[PDB]
Amino acid sequence: KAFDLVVIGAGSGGLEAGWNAATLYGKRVAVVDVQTSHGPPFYAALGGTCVNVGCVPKKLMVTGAQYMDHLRESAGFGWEFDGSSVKANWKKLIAAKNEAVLDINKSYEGMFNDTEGLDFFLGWGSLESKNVVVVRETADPKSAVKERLQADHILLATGSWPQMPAIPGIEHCISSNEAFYLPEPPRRVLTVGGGFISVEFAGIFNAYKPPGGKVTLCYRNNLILRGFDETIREEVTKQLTANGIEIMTNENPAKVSLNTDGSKHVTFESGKTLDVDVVMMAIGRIPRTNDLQLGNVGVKLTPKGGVQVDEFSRTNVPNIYAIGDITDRLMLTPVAINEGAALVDTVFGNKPRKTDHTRVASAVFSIPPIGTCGLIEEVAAKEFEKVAVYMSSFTPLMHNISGSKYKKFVAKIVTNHSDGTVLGVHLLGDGAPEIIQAVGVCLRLNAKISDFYNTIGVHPTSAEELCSMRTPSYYYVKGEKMEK
Amino acid sequence: GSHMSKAFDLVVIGAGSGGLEAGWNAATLYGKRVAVVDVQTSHGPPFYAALGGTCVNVGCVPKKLMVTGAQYMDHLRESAGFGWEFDGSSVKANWKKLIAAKNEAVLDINKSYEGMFNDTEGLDFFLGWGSLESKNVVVVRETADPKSAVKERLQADHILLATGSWPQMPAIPGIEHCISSNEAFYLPEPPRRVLTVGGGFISVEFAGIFNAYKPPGGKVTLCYRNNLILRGFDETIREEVTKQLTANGIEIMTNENPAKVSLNTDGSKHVTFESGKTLDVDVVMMAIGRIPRTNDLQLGNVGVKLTPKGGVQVDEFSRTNVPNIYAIGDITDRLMLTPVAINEGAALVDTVFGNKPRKTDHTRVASAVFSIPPIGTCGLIEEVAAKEFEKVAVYMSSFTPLMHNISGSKYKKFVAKIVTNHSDGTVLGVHLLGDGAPEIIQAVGVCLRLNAKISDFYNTIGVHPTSAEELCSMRTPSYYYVKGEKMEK
Ligand SMILES: Cc1cc2nc3c(=O)[nH]c(=O)nc-3n(C[C@H](O)[C@H](O)[C@H](O)COP(=O)(O)OP(=O)(O)OC[C@H]3O[C@@H](n4cnc5c(N)ncnc54)[C@H](O)[C@@H]3O)c2cc1C
Ligand SMILES: Cc1cc2nc3c(=O)[nH]c(=O)nc-3n(C[C@H](O)[C@H](O)[C@H](O)COP(=O)(O)OP(=O)(O)OC[C@H]3O[C@@H](n4cnc5c(N)ncnc54)[C@H](O)[C@@H]3O)c2cc1C
Ligand SMILES: CC1=Nc2ccc(Cl)cc2[C@H](c2ccccc2)N1CCNC(=O)c1ccco1
Ligand SMILES: CC1=Nc2ccc(Cl)cc2[C@H](c2ccccc2)N1CCNC(=O)c1ccco1
Ligand SMILES: [Cl-]
Ligand SMILES: [Cl-]
Ligand SMILES: [Cl-]
Ligand SMILES: [Cl-]
Ligand SMILES: [Cl-]
Ligand SMILES: [Cl-]
Ligand SMILES: [Cl-]
Ligand SMILES: [Cl-]
Ligand SMILES: [Cl-]
Ligand code: NA
Ligand code: NA
Repeated sequence: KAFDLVVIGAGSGGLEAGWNAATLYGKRVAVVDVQTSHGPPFYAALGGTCVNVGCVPKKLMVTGAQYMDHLRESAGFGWEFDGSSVKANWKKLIAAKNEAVLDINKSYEGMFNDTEGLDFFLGWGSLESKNVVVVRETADPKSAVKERLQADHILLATGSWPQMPAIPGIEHCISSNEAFYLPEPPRRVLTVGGGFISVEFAGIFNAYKPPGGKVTLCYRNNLILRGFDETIREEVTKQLTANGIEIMTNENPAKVSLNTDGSKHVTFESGKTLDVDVVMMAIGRIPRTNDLQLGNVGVKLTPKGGVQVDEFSRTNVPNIYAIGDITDRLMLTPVAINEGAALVDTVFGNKPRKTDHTRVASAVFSIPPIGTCGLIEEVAAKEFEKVAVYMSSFTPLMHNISGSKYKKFVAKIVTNHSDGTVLGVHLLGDGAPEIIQAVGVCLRLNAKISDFYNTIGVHPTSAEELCSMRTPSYYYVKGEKMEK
Repeated sequence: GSHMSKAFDLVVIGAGSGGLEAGWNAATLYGKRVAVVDVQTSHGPPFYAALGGTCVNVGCVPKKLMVTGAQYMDHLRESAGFGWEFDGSSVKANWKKLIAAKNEAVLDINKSYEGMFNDTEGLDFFLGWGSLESKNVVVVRETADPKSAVKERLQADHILLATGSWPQMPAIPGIEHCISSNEAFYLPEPPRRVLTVGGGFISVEFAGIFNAYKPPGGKVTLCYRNNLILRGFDETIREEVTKQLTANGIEIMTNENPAKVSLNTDGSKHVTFESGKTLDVDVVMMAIGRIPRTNDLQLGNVGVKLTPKGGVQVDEFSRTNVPNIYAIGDITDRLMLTPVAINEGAALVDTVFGNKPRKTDHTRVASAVFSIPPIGTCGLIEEVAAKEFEKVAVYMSSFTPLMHNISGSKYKKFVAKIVTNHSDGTVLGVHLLGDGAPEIIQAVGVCLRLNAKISDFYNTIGVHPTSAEELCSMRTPSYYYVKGEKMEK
C-alpha cells in the first residue's frame, strides 16, 4: 500500500516517530527493519541499537560486572563467605541478558500487532524514488523486492555502525556487536578506543575474565575519554588501573595477525606487540547510509558521511528527513527519541519544533561511572572571559571501610564567573549517572552557582557535594588557567 | 582575690551539626572568639552524642554505614541472576566486625574535629554540661545534675542553644527493659528477635539493618500505632515500602502500640500491646519520636520560652524571647535534619555577626529514607498540595526496573511522582522510591528553588538508561485534584 509515513529503521528515533504519527495523529505508518529480534546476523533489530546491542544490554552487563566489587567490598562490612568458591559465569549473564532483550523484542512486536495504522515490515529499506521505498530480501540492491511502499514523507532512521579501521588483519577483530555474543569470556582482551564503549566493555571483560586473565585498553592519544572533564579522564584512568585494567595510551594497532591457536598477535605503530584472545575495535561509530541508495534521489551527506539536515531534520530532498545517529550530531538514544518526536510535531502537528543539542546530560557506565551535562572548562574558557571551577574530590567514607580506597568521588561545577551561570557539571563516582539527570533540568532554568549552594543538602549522599561549594578552586581568565 | 572568666563573642552549647557550623563560621569568617561545649569528646556510652553531634556519632553517619552493610544481603543474593556463583552456605553477617568498623570511622571524625579545634585560633572546645546561669553567663558543670561542680564560668555576649533532641521513651510499665537508637549502635551481638517501635525513618531504617545481620532463625518486627508507616511521606510510597519490607521478611504490625514490657526469666522481653496481643523479642528498640533536649540547660534561670510542644520558641531568624540568646537545629522542633541545622547555624551567624541577615527556608527541603530500597523526596505530598491549590496535577510512573527482573527482586518497584500546581505547571513536590532515590533527589531540590515547571522536566533530555530519566519522560497527568477531589478532568 501507500502511507503517510514510511520509516526506515525500527530504532530509537524511528519507533518513536512512527508511534506518535499513528497514535497522536491517526496516520497510516510503515516501519521497516532487517530483523525482528536481537543478535547475529544483523545484531540491531526491532527496537534499534540501544535495545538490542547498546544501552539496554550493556547496562545489565555492567550491573553484572559491579558484583565483582560488591563481593569484595562486602568483607569490610563484616560479610564472610568462601572467597575461593567465587566464579563469574559469563554464559549465565549472556543467557539472562538474551532473555531480557528478547522479551523487549516480542513486546515491541506485540505493540505493532495491536496498533492499527502502524505496520512493521521485515527487510532492507532503500530509496527507489522521491516517494517510493523499496524493501528487498537483503542489503544487496540487486536483490528481490518484497515491497514498494508509497509515502508522503520518508524518515531515514537507520542509525550507525562500528568504524573498523582498514588496517591489515581488521577482519580478525570484533566490534561491540560481537562482544554481546561471545560464548566464552576472553582471558586476554584488547579494547581499542579511548571512548565510552571501549571503557565500558573493558570494565565488563575485567569482571568476567577467567583466572590469570588481563584486560588491556589502548588509545592512540595521551588520555582516554576525550570530550570529558579532564580531572575525571585522569581519575577514571587511575581507578580502572586500580581495578586491574591496563591502559595503553599513545598506542595504535597497525596490524592484527591470526595465530593458529585462534589468538591474535597485535602489532602497534610503535612496533610494540601484544597477544590477546579478542581484539574489540571501538574507535568510533559511523552513520549507516550505505545500503539506502541515497544516490537514487540525490540526498546529500556531509564531509563526515552523515545525512545533512537542517535544525528541523529536513534533508535537501522535500518530504525526506533524517534523525538519530544517521545524522552524526549526538549519538544518544534520548536525543534520537526527542528528534523523532519533534519531527512528527513539525510535520503532522501544528507547532514546528526543533531538538536542542546543548546542555544534554549523558553518562559513561564505567566502573566507577561518569555523569555529565554542559561544557568542560577548556571549552568554557574559550567562549567566556572569566570562568570559575568548583571542585570537590574525596574518597567517600563507605570506601574507607570497603577497602576500595582508590574510589574518589569527583564533583565539578564550571561557571561563567561574571554572572555565576552554571556552564557544566561533571561527576565521577557511584550514582553519578542518576545525580546528573535533574542537573540537566537546572541548566535549562539558567541555574547559577548560588542556586546550587543555597539549596539544602540531602545527607549523607555524594550528590550534596553539589550544594556545598561556594568558593572556586581556580579560574580561567582570558583562556588562562589560574589560582586567583 | 578574684580573676577573669574566659570571655567570648559567642558561646555555643552543643557541638553538633548546627552548633559546629555556627561556631566555625563566627570564628573563621568573622574573627569572633567562640566557645563550644559538649558532654563528650568522642562517640559512645555513657552519653552517646559527643563532639560532632548526633549525626556524626549516633545518627546519619554510622547509620548509613550500617545500612550500606545491610545492603550486601541483597547484593550477594541478587548477583546470582548475573551469573555470580559462590558457596551460599558459607555466608555469614558478622555484626561485630561491622560495629568495630563503624566505631573506628566515627572515632576518626571525632579525632579530626578535635584537631580542627586545636588548630583554629578563636575556636575553643569545653568538655561538660552547659547551662544558662544568666543572660550572659554560661556555666559548664561536671554532670547534667545542676548541683554538680562548676568546671568553668564563661562570659558570653551571645549564647546559642544547639543541644539537639533525644529519643522519646513512653511512660509504660517496663520501659526500662527497652532501648533507643542510641544503644542499637553498640549492641555486642546482633539481636535474634527485635521489635522496632515506631513508623518513622529511624524505626524503618534500623528494621532493615537488624534484618540483614540477625542470626539464624531470627525475625525483625516493626510496629506502628497507626494504620500506615511513614506519615508525612507520599502515600503510594508508604504502601510500597511496607510491601517491600514485607517481601524482604520484616513483619509490620500496624494499629499496635506497646502498653508494657516485662523481662522473661531467660532475659528476653515479653511485650504486651494495647490490643491484648503479645510478642517476645530479645531487643525492644523504641523509636517513636525525638524530643527537644531542653531539660539540662536551666532555661528558667533566664526565662527563655518554650513552645506548647517543648521546643525553644524562636522567630524566623532563630531568636528566642531573650536578647542575644538564639536556638537552631532539633532543639527548635521544626525539621530534624542535619543540613537544616547547618543551614540555620550559617544563617544565624550571618545575621548576628555578618552583614547578611538571612533566614532559613524550611520549605522544599530534600530528604531521604535509607530503607532498602531507599526514598528520596522534596516538597509537598499531593494531599497537602490539594488543600492549598485549586488544581493539582499528579504524574506517576511505577514499574519493576529490568535489572530487578534479572536479579530476582521483582517486588522492587521503582515509584516516581511529580505533584504540580496545574494552573501554571509549577512543581510542588517530587517523590521517589527505588535504588539511588536519595542521589536523584538532590538536584531536584535545586529545580524546585528555581520554581521549575513540569514542562522544564519533560523538556529536558533523559540520561538513558537511568531511573532518574522517568522524571523527564512524563507529560500527561495520571490524575488530578480539583478543589480537594481526586479524578481525571
Ligand atoms: C555498545 C553501545 C552502547 C550504547 N549506550 C548508550 C547509552 O548508554 N545511552 C545512550 O543514550 N545511547 C547509547 N548508545 C547509542 C544509542 O544506541 C544510539 O544512539 C541510538 O540507538 C540511535 O538510535 P537511531 O534511532 O538513530 O538508530 P537505532 O536505534 O540504531 O536504529 C536503527 C535501525 O535501523 C535498522 N536498519 C539499518 N539499515 C536498515 C535498512 N537499510 N532498512 C531497514 N532497517 C535498517 C537497524 O536494524 C536498526 O534497528 C549506545 C550505542 C552502542 C553501540
Ligand atoms: C538514628 C538517627 C539517624 C539520623 N539520620 C539522619 C540522616 O540520614 N539525615 C539527616 O539529615 N538527619 C538525620 N538524623 C538527624 C540529625 O542527626 C539531627 O537532625 C541533627 O544532628 C540535629 O543537629 P543539632 O545541631 O540540632 O544537634 P546535634 O547534632 O544532636 O548536637 C547536639 C549536641 O549537644 C550535646 N549536648 C546536649 N546537651 C548538652 C549540654 N547541656 N551541654 C553541652 N552539650 C550538650 C549533645 O552531646 C550533642 O553532641 C538522624 C538522627 C538519628 C537519631
Ligand atoms: C512511545 C514509544 N516510544 C518508543 C521509542 C523508542 C523505542 Cl526503541 C520504542 C518505543 C515504544 C514503541 C514500541 C513499539 C512501537 C513503537 C514505539 N513506545 C511505545 C510505549 N507506549 C506504549 O506501548 C503504550 C501502551 C499503551 C499506551 O501506551
Ligand atoms: C565548616 C564545618 N561545618 C561543620 C558542620 C557540622 C559539623 Cl558536625 C562539623 C562541621 C566542621 C567543624 C569541625 C570542627 C569544629 C567546627 C566545625 N566544619 C569545618 C570543616 N573543616 C573545614 O572546613 C577545614 C578544616 C581545615 C581546613 O578547612
Ligand atoms: Cl563462563
Ligand atoms: Cl584509538
Ligand atoms: Cl589527549
Ligand atoms: Cl565508539
Ligand atoms: Cl549509577
Ligand atoms: Cl556477629
Ligand atoms: Cl508508635
Ligand atoms: Cl495513618
Ligand atoms: Cl524517632
Ligand atoms: Na547548600
Ligand atoms: Na524529556
